[PDB]
Amino acid sequence: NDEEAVQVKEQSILELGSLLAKTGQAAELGGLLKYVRPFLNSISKAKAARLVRSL
Repeated sequence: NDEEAVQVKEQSILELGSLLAKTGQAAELGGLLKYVRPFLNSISKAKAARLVRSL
């Protein structure tokens, strides 16, 4: 289903955020929270807000 697709895409967000934090990207990772803006509306505000606190 789409919930598992959002789960693996969100761990691709933790994944890509991890490799961009390891490669030391600042404007890309700072713009990534702007890039995930419509995707946070596809899920609840708890995982969205917790994810914003994560990144």
